[PDB]
Amino acid sequence: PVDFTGYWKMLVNENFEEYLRALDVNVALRKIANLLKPDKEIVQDGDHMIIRTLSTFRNYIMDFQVGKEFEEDLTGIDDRKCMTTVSWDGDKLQCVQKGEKEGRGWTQWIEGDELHLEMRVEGVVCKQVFKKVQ
Ligand SMILES: CC1=C(/C=C/C(C)=C/C=C/C(C)=C/CO)C(C)(C)CCC1
Repeated sequence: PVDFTGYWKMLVNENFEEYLRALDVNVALRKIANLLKPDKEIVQDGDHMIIRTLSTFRNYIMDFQVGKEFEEDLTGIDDRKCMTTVSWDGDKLQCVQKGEKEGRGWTQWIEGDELHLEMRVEGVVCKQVFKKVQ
């Protein structure tokens, strides 16, 4: 497939508040989250991927094998646990996070020189777009 490795800076973040509200994040944390601009630092070797979502407040780290289900600990976000699987769909990554909230997951892909991420939960869609600094 494709190599997502890079330090990607956020350009776009649409509907993040609604996405966090659907995860039951409290108003205090939503307030500070509202002014963050999380970046993505990704290192990949084939199906082995580390995706670090980096902000000045808190980071969220994923470390997984594409195609292999794992127990995802969402401490720092909503502090839930999911049965999560990230899969290749051509050159896109499709993530399903099974657990309390229905329809939770995300899709990540590169379009030209932009990293696109669509995060989903209970019918809410949050759109994020990132670019490396040339
Ligand atoms: C609310 C909240 C945050 C949410 C991070 C999320 C929702 C990351 C999702 C990452 C994905 C889907 C990576 C695969 O690209 C972070 C922890 C930044 C700071 C503390 C507040």
